[PDB]
Amino acid sequence: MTEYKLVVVGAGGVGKSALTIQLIQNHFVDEYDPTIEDSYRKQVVIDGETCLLDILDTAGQEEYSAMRDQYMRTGEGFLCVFAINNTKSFEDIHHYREQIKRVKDSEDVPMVLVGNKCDLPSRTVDTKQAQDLARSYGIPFIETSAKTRQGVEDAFYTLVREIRQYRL
Ligand SMILES: Nc1nc2c(ncn2[C@@H]2O[C@H](COP(=O)(O)OP(=O)(O)O)[C@@H](O)[C@H]2O)c(=O)[nH]1
Ligand SMILES: [Mg+2]
Repeated sequence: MTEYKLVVVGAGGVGKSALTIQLIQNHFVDEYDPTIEDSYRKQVVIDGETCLLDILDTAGQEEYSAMRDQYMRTGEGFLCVFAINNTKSFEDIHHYREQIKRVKDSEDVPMVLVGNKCDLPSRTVDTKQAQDLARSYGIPFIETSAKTRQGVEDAFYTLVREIRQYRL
C-alpha cells in the first residue's frame, strides 16, 4: 500500500490547520487552537493510484514531541505555507525552507510553496512575487483557499507527484 508522509509548515495564522482539515474532512474549520499539532491519515486516490496520506500539521511549539521529530526525519515532502494577505508570513518562508534543508542535509527535498487565503481580496503578496520565489527554489507554487477548497488537492497532490519524481 503506497504511502506518502507529508509535513505542513509555515508561520502561525497562515491556514496550515484549515488546509489540512479541508483536505482530510472536506470542510472549513475557522477556529482551531494555534498551538495544537496533530497528524492526520487518509486513504485517497491520486492520479488513479490508491494511496495513504500521513500528514503532520505543525504548530511551532517549544515542547518536545517524539512524533514531530519522527515526521521531520522521515517526512518525504513539505508544504511551505504563507497567506497572500500577510506579507510577514511570506517573508518567513525562507527560514522554514532552510530548516527543512538542514533536517534532510539536502538542497533537493520535495516541497511546494503554498499561498493560502486566495479567496480574500486584500492581496499584498502578488502572484509574480511568489512565482519568482518558487522559481528561485526550483519548486512549484500553488494558490489555495482552505475556505473554498480552491487549489487544496492540487497543493497536496502536487507534493505527492514531487515525491514520486524524487523516488525515481
Ligand atoms: N479567508 C480565509 N481564512 C482562512 C483560510 N485558511 C485559514 N483561514 C483563517 O485563518 C486563521 C488561521 O487559520 P489556521 O488554520 O488556524 O492557521 P495555522 O495557525 O497556520 O494552523 C483562522 O482564522 C482561519 O479561519 C483561507 O483559505 N481563507
Ligand atoms: Mg494550526
